[PDB]
Amino acid sequence: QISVRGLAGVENVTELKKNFNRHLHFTLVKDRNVATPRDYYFALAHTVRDHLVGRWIRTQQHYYEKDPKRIYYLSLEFYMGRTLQNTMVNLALENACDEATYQLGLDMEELEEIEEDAGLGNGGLGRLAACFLDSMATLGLAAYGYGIRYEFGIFNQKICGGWQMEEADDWLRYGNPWEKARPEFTLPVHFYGRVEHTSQGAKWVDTQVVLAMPYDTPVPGYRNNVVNTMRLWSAKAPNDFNLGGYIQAVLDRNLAENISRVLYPNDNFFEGKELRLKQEYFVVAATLQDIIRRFKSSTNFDAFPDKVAIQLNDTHPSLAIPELMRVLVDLERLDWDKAWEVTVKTCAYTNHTVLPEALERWPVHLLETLLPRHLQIIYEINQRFLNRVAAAFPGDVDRLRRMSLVEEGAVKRINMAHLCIAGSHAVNGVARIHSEILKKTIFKDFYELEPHKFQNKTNGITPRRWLVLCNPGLAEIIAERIGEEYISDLDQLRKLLSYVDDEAFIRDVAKVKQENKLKFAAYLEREYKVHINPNSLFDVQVKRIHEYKRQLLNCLHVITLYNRIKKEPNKFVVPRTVMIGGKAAPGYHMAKMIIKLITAIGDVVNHDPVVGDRLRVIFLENYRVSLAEKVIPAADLSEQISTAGTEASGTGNMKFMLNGALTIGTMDGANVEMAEEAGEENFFIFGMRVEDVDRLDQRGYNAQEYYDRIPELRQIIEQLSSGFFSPKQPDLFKDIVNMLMHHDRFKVFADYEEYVKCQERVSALYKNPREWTRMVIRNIATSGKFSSDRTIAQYAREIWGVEPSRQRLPA
Amino acid sequence: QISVRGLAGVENVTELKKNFNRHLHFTLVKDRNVATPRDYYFALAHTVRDHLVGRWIRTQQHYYEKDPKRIYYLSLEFYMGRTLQNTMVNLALENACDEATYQLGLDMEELEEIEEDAGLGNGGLGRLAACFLDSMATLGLAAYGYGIRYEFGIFNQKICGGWQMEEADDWLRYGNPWEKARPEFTLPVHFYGRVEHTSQGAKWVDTQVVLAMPYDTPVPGYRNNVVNTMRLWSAKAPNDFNLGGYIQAVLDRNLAENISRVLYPNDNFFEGKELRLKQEYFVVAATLQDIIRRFKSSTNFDAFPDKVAIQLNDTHPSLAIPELMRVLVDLERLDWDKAWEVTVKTCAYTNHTVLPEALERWPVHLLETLLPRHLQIIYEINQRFLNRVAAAFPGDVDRLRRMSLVEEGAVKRINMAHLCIAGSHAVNGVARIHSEILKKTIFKDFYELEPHKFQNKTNGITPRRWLVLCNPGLAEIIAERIGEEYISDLDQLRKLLSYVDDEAFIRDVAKVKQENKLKFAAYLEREYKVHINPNSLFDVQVKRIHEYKRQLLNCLHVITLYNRIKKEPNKFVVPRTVMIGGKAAPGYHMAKMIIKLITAIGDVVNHDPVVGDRLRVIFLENYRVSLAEKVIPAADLSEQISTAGTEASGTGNMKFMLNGALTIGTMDGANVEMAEEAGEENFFIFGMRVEDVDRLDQRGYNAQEYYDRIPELRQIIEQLSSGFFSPKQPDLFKDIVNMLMHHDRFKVFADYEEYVKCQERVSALYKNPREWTRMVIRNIATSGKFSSDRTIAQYAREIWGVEPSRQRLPA
Ligand SMILES: Cc1ccc(/C=N/NC(=S)N[C@@H]2O[C@H](CO)[C@@H](O)[C@H](O)[C@H]2O)cc1
Ligand SMILES: Cc1ccc(/C=N/NC(=S)N[C@@H]2O[C@H](CO)[C@@H](O)[C@H](O)[C@H]2O)cc1
Ligand SMILES: Cc1ccc(/C=N/NC(=S)N[C@@H]2O[C@H](CO)[C@@H](O)[C@H](O)[C@H]2O)cc1
Ligand SMILES: Cc1ccc(/C=N/NC(=S)N[C@@H]2O[C@H](CO)[C@@H](O)[C@H](O)[C@H]2O)cc1
Repeated sequence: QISVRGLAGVENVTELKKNFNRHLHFTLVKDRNVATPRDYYFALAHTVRDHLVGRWIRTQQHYYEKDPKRIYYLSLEFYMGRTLQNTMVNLALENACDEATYQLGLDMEELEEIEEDAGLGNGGLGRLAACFLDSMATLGLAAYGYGIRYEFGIFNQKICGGWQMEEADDWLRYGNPWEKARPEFTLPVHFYGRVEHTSQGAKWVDTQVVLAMPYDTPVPGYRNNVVNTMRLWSAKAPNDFNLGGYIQAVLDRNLAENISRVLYPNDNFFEGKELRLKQEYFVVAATLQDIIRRFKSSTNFDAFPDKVAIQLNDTHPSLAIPELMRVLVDLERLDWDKAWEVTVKTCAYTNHTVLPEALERWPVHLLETLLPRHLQIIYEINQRFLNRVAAAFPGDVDRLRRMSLVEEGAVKRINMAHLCIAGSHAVNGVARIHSEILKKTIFKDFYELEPHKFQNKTNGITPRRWLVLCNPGLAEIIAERIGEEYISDLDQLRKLLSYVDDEAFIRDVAKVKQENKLKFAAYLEREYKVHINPNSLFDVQVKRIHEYKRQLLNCLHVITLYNRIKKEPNKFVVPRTVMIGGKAAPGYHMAKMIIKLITAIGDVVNHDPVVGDRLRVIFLENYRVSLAEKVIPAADLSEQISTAGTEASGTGNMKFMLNGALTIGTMDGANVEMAEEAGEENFFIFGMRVEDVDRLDQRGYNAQEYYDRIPELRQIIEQLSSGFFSPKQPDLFKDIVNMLMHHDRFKVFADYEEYVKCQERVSALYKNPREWTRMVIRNIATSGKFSSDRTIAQYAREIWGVEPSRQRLPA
Repeated sequence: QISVRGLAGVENVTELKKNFNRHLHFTLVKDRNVATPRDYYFALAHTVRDHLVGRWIRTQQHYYEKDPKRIYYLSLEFYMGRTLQNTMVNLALENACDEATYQLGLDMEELEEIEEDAGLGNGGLGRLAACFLDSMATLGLAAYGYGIRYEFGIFNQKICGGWQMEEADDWLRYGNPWEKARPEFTLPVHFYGRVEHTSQGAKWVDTQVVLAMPYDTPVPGYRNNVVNTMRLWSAKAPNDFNLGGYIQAVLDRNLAENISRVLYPNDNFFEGKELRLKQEYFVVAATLQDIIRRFKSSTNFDAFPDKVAIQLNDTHPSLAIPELMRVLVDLERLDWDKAWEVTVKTCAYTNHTVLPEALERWPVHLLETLLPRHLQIIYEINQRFLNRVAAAFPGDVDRLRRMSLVEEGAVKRINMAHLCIAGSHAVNGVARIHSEILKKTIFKDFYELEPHKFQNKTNGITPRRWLVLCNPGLAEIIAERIGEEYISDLDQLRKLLSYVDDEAFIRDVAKVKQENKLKFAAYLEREYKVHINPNSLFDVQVKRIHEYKRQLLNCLHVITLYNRIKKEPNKFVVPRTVMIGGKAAPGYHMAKMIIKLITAIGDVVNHDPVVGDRLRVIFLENYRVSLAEKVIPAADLSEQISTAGTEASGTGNMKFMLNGALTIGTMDGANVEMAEEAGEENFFIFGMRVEDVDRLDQRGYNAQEYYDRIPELRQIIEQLSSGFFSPKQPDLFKDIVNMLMHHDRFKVFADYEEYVKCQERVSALYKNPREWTRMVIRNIATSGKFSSDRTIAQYAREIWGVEPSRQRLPA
């Protein structure tokens, strides 16, 4: 149908159809009379995956022959979403499969909806890993993602009576067509035990052994025939494990296999839970053995850093540092200083937050029991590091206690971030302002000691998933004017600037959005039975529920608009559909209250006859990658409204910019760079800058001051307190009111006036469709910087020491 | 190479080779440079299984079109063993695959050794189910095996320091190429809850739900293009299950899934363990819903028994009876009497033992908690049944308490065997003598009430696995003389009687055995590092370790031969290799001692220089179906020496007879029929008959009497007591001696003299190879009756009311 989706040649269509029927018969053991829709999806998935195998085998063979430096991306999260369409896109098979399935009498889009998301991540950090893998494959890097194959990914969110309910994401139930178990590469991982010191150095003995079994998933590059590997470890009990008593022993195998059972969803508050530590060590131990095995299959560890880069995705795999030391020192018998040199040059650390409650600080007593040798190595790293600090800053005793990897206190803890900085040759934040905040505040001491380690690598998103796949209409009208090269060279979108006054292009951009909004309005009626006005402004905030992300500020605005309507019902207002979506971490009480507030607001607003269809508030249930692919192209306004200094980068922001939504946001995270690229005139910037927040903290934030001086804010609070939004439970929202009035870390009230005013300027612009669209064009045209291809090229050159290559491997 | 293994046509070999390379590439994601031996096995398994699919789909389609009466074989055990060779045999693909793999540079036999046994059974009852499935497919019956897909089958046995060690049989670790998950047929199974009585009858409410997910495994008939289904249920938690607390809730899903985790290996002693009851109900509930679903997809349950037979393989699925009643009464609203009529006519029960400690007698309090509605139905069945007994035998109050399904006592129990008899139109034992023992003793009261219910169906073994597959040499020399028809018509083996004096045939039979013995002697050196004389008599006893099976009696004989040698070292004795193998139930202390005794005897005997290679005692580790396929063809003497009245049938006995071993045995179980078929002159029968045992029990068995009157027996006991076989632990075997002397239920000493004497007659015959072989020929020629095809044809005609058919389905 559309050009960017590839050729539907006669020979290819015929072959796809025959292979589809082959798989239906031989793989699914079905014929057309008994086939379920799920069978059809699997026949298609198997048909498509067949095209990956030659490329996958030869990509890996290529790396063995050429022996390039290998990139190991260690993450506990890979938020992959669905794989079928992505694979077709990157293989140029989409139109062909569409045709082939059409001739077979099937709707491919309906088949695509059957695939479960690989929801092996929580939010931004997990999706970043996924975008990165895609960019690394597209840029021809010898890169491997390493993580855990969770049996249960992020929970499915259900909303019952306005409340979030979690249910197990049993994503593997029907089997995953995209993975290949690799049992011959099964590796033992050790836990507990004790350290014996001999003449021949330390020995870690009496350990419990869990097996790590790898599963390989293909990561296809964009039309370059490169297929990289994502290797996820699953926990398996050894067969002599725990071996009435016989039965129990077999049942207790579950204990060892619990390690890979479930993704921790608490992206808000670090919990020192032992199972989480086991998961962190599990992925690190298995991965490092696999890395070293591959390194040897080419004595001399001097060349290790020339052949290996390990990227630590936050501190979650920080145990890579003492684990590498452990292997190098205890098993390979390198001296400490040489092992350390190798380690530092091998590892790099990416920080993804400044919220102190999110920092990993593992209780010493836990490491003592679980990983006794690692604790010893950590103490040793700390001593030698603190000797360096003492020498560089003689007499600065407070610097010593601030920089220590060991924090003294009630429970002694290890600061994993301090471990990562000490053990890495590079440390980067994920947006310019965030990287600066690291240098100036939380890692200031470390920056003063080793300024050369600190870098910025502004986040990006893959334009394959986040444009071509989810927004083919927009990709097509762009390709019509500038060709297809921009898909793997997003900077080329700048060429669209000379179309800002092009009437046809303005008409096309606005029509694509309208079509996207219509399709999403339909999706909402079909799957959720809710009726929205597609001519309204689509005002969307989708992201995990956090106080810092200030879904609450959006709530206050919603209520203001509602109250203004109720005050002057016969005044014209630009109609809005306000959509808020996102999961709350199950133990985050405030976030669950916020969700309930949102639904409670919807309950009042969506049923007020006076409101009509001028204002609708919808909570988007079960926000996840596949839902983002639908809602983002349909959005007009992107809410990026975190308190300045709190969102390290954001990536949702970039997805919206790429897909033709205007952004209302604070100068926070990557918003700053987005506004700089587009020009501030084409952005709706409001609120305190970082400096204003700091000034406020010095004086002391008094929420009452705002409540006393803003009558519209007072009314809202009074309505919240008195039970206007919870008639049967008048005090339901007292926690929220209390927090807002007395202990708001994120200064919701401080930005309220400016936000509302800025929101009026949004409504004003939307009244003028032509000028709205010209501003949109100016955003899309400048979103090039935010391609993860750019981010990855920067990592490759500035951190990993490898050159990207856009060259095809032979097909 | 050999004719019975099929044609190796040019077109087939070429196609097998190309499909093998296709699977290696596309399915295993490998090329020849990186392929492991396990990859080669899987490529072959996938290549072969491709040939099953058309036949499987059309067999099932056929049943839907023709709508024949369906046979449901309910078992908690299906001891399938390996599937690859069996499939090739039944599809006539063996020579072709052998050729194809040979040209690819692979040894197919080496590939076959990689396949794990499906060890979903303990011993005879589980193997019976497997042979039966094979015969039902071969006889063109619309038959389904239903059971549980255990994650862990029978434990792998390791022998450490002469002691049995169990390890988990993780048979699914690499994936099972022979199964197809059928998630669309997932069914809920209910546990716990309570019964509400309404106006509209009883209601079972507030239950916990476990999901039952079916996996289908093909059961190919012998060259008739029929492929039946074995459907095994796996336990899955529902997604709202149990839904810090979030993490635990996800982890607790294991509790529900524990149901299908592991096969209970306690074939010796009924344990009223709740998990076992859950497994029994699980397979019954899921199966019955599946049966009823299939019945409806053709209101009128009158025709249910015309369309459905359910065979209960022992009492383990006895809950089928009250479950059928429950569905019919509570869910379909049939009146009791009509539901009962339907139930009785639908169900038949096969008893597999008379050992009272093996009978299922479930504590009432367990049924109360787990299955409250079923208990109520059982009480109701009992009342109406006992009303029938009272009416037929007025005043016989003791009959009433003996026949009750409820046993009063300390804990009230339900006698599941009594439930099965009451709820079934037919009850059968598994050998003529066993069926008679049921009528005369343990079910006498029931036989007097309903004599028409009691039948015999003498056990059988499939000649496909147990001749063609494991003994191709013997199958071939037989086919050379009489053609190939006997493979699915084993009675034709009688034709071999006219070859008893045929010199060429005598030479061939003896040569096949010699080749088999050589191959097995090699197998023992290669995989276990033990060196045996292939010219010795192969004296084998392989079967689960039980006191009743009297491995101990064999032990006494072994020691007698050893002592006689030591007494007169320079006298000629026919050399023997004595092989004993079998697993002990992990909690069966005596059985574990017996294994230790056997190894301890081996330790002494195998290292006595005076003995030489005249006597060797070897414990065959990890006896299982795939090992039986090796050892049985190599055996000369089959030890079938259970105390008369204790082995219901035996089937190992039939395997040995078919494969050219002579049998030393008691008149017990099917031995009686084997001796009758072959003629007693061609059998080594010894020991007490059933009547002699009964006489002994009346007087009282005094083991001392034998110890006092048999000096050779005294010496053995003294040696056992004094530490001759355990020098470092002199009292190690005091339990055995004590049991033998004071509490031997199985009268080991009573048969000792006759056994030893009979064993001399065996040695005498073996001295004359020509006459040994002529007797062997006379056994093989009369083993026809013991084909499970005969057994199944009897079930079909006399119990299920269906005609077998040897006709091909179109290919
Ligand atoms: C891209 C690509 C290409 C080929 C393959 C081949 N895959 N080949 C096998 S046999 N895949 C297996 O299939 C099962 C699916 O039910 C999984 O449960 C199992 O984990 C997986 O290893 C996998 C991925
Ligand atoms: C269990 C657990 C513990 C901690 C976490 C942390 N999760 N941390 C995230 S999702 N960090 C996010 O990373 C993105 C990518 O750089 C940024 O754009 C975004 O600003 C930042 O908040 C998640 C789960
Ligand atoms: C005889 C026959 C013919 C075709 C098939 C087709 N089978 N097709 C699939 S996708 N089989 C799956 O394969 C996985 C193996 O790794 C299993 O883990 C899984 O349980 C099984 O359902 C199965 C049996
Ligand atoms: C957990 C558990 C509980 C009970 C059992 C019972 N297992 N019961 C067996 S294996 N019964 C056997 O059945 C064969 C087939 O008819 C007969 O030839 C044989 O004589 C008989 O002993 C097995 C496991």
